[PDB]
Amino acid sequence: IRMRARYPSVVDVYSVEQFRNIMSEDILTVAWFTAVWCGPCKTIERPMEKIAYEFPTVKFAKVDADNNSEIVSKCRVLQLPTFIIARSGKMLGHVIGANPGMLRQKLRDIIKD
Repeated sequence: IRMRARYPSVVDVYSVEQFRNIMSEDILTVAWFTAVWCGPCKTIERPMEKIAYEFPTVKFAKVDADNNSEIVSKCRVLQLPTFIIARSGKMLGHVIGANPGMLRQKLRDIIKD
């Protein structure tokens, strides 16, 4: 289930357990690793808001790297921003760096097929 009556936008991730529960759900999900004082991360904020609006069947889970360092380590995230795509606990792909167009293309192709 997802929350009803919600503007399509990120869910903020605050714990290792919450992250596991999120990524284990049967919902196509994108974990978005980011940090406040990161230049490339800031550039893609608005593009990401548009992606969340345009893909309302996808959940976008924002993981701040400075506050969730154990999630960063579990997922072997090496640079920011990074996107990891999953559904029902299964790894479906990743996009490295400030590449929202590649993320959009990857989501389109997962949904199509």
